[PDB]
Amino acid sequence: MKIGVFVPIGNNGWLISTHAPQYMPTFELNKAIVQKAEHYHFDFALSMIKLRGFGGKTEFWDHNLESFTLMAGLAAVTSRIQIYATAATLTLPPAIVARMAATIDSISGGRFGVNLVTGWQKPEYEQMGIWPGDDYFSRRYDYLTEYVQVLRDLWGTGKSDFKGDFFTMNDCRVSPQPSVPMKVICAGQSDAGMAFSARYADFNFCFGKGVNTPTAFAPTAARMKQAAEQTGRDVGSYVLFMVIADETDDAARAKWEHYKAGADEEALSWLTPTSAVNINMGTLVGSYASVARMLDEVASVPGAEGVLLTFDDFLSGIETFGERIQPLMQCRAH
Ligand SMILES: Cc1cc2nc3c(=O)[nH]c(=O)nc-3n(C[C@H](O)[C@H](O)[C@H](O)COP(=O)(O)O)c2cc1C
Ligand SMILES: O=c1[nH]ccc(=S)[nH]1
Repeated sequence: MKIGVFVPIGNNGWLISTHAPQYMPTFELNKAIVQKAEHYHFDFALSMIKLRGFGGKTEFWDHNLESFTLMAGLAAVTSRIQIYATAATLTLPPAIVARMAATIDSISGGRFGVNLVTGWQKPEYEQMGIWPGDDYFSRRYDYLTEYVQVLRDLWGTGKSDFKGDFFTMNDCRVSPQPSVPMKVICAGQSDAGMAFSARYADFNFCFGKGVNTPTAFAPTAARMKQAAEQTGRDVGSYVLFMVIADETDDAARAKWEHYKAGADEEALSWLTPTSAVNINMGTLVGSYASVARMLDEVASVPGAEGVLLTFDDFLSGIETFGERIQPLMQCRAH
């Protein structure tokens, strides 16, 4: 099974809590995180893009770096880990994404890929006057279909004459083309989203589910595998979990409870047994060996090819993962 790190490009990472570690996302922190992940043979690092926050006491995701320039800087200080940036497709023309991807292909020596998202959060786009309207919910995947067709032409041949409802290319040129076949990843959960991924993505990100119910997402991965049969392409699922690990199960549970006890309800109001403290994320809470075991269970779910991990504390969570959890995982014996 592959393991990636979801890098905190947003302040406080994925915990919405006065008792959680408090930190701004800086280049240097993301650098320390990704270089530590790489030291422990993490397979990839991904940042999201988040153009508007949720406020409250912790000003949750009010402070966010931009994904392509962050990952270009991280590519320059790494040498093995795969690097993925997220394009919010409403905000960047496809030929710019195509040339940015070529550029980070160059920085990284072929280690770069792109996570394509339609955008769902209307205010992220409305705030800058670029929301298409409420037709967009229904048409997101049509737009994204034309978008990726333009990227495919440009990465494949260096040119595109594509013409659709949303784009008009007139002998559009992008060169250099990527040194390696450019990976596209998607995080579709809907039927349309999974059918998008089945056609154009290398893999699909889905949400892990429950607290300490590691195989609860299985039906989502089942649907994604069914979507992939429709195109004959091999598009596995990567599953997002938060790991809250410690020396014993009791100690990890005490941390989790402590985090939930500091919940920042004001920030939580703007947004809207799993907790909203981490956006109801799939959470694995346990001793190092309990977490290793639960992650081994994820690896056995049909369709599951990797996990994307957040931590309560990235610097020491990556360290304990690599020192205490990973060496116990069957799916990492390679
Ligand atoms: C791992 C992961 C990363 C995501 N990153 C982003 C992001 O950077 N920006 C964003 O607007 N949405 C992001 N999303 C939300 C999805 O792109 C998506 O809209 C949502 O999962 C619902 O699926 P649908 O688009 O099929 O309705 C992410 C989802 C997952 C699972
Ligand atoms: O659930 C989520 N995790 C990270 C980013 C976004 S937008 N949503």
